[PDB]
Amino acid sequence: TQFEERHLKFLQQLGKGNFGSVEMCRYDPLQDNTGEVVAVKKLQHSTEEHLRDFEREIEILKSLQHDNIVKYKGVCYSRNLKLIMEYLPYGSLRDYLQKHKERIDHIKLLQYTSQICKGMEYLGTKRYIHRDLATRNILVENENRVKIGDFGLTKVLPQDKEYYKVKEPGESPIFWYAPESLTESKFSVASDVWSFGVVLYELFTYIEKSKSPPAEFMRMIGNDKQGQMIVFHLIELLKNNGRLPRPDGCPDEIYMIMTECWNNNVNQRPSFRDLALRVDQIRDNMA
Ligand SMILES: CNc1nc2c(cc(C(=O)N(C3CC3)C3CC3)n2C[C@H](O)CO)c2c1ncn2C
Repeated sequence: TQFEERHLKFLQQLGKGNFGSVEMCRYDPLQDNTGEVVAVKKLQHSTEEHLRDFEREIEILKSLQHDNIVKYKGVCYSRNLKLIMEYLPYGSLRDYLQKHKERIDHIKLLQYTSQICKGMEYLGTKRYIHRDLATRNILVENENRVKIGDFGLTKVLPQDKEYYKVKEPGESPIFWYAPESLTESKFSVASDVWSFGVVLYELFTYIEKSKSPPAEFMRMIGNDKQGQMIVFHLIELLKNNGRLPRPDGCPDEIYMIMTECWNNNVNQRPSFRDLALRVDQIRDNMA
C-alpha cells in the first residue's frame, strides 16, 4: 500500500552508506501515538539511474514473501521515493552476535545458518542474485528468527543466462566476493554460495575484529599492499587456494561446508537446498 510522508515520524537513523539511509520511523496517521514503528529506506543522492535501481529493488522486495526475508510494507511518494519495511527490533545479526557471544551456542548459529539458506533458496526460485550476503545484511526478528534484511545489490538473472555481469561504481565488498566476481564481474547463485560461506565463517568467529574477513585476507596479502593492488593480490591468493582459517572452536564438519562453498570451480559449489540439509543434519546430531 501507500504511506503519506506527513504521518511518518522520524525516531532514529538505523544505518547509512553511499546510496542513502535506513531510518526508524513511527507511522502515526491518527496522530495519537498508536501507529506502528517501521523501517524506512531512502536514497540520499538520487540520479535517474539510482531512482530506477531503487524502483527495481522495491519490486524485488514486494515480490518476496518468506519467513526469512524482511517484510515489504509499502512505498512513500513526496521526487523522493521511500521503501517502507517492517522494523526488526534486534538489528543486524553482525551486531546481535557480537553483543550476545556468550549466550549464542553453535546449535543457535546453525539455526540462523539454516534460515539464511532457506531464504536464499527462495531467492534462487525467483532467479534473484543477492550479491551482498554478509551478517551486516541479515536482521534479527527475535532470538529464534533471522531475515535477509536488504536487497540493494540484488539482480534478476537474464532469462537466457545463469549469471549476471555487473561492475558497479564505488567500493565493492571484495572480501566476500567469489573469484569470478573479482576477475569477470560475474554474479550467480554460485557466487551467493561463496559469500554464504563467508557469512558462515563470520558467524563461527562471533564477529571478532582481528578475525574478520578483511583482517584475515589483509594479513595473508600483506598490510603493505594498497589500492587496486589489494584486488590483484586477493585474486592471486584465491587462485592459489588461499582461504580464511578455521575459526576458533569451529567443528571440522562446519569448516568443511565453508571450504566447499569456497570452491574456485563455480559448478562444484553446493546448492542452498544441500547447505540447508547438511546444516539441519549437523544441528540434529548436536541436539
Ligand atoms: C534495528 N532494526 C533495523 N535496523 C536496520 C534495518 C536496516 C539497517 C541498515 O541500515 N542496513 C541493513 C539492511 C542492511 C543497511 C543500510 C542498508 N539497519 C541497521 C541495523 O540495525 C544495524 O544493527 C532494519 C531494521 N529493521 C528493519 N530493517 C530493514
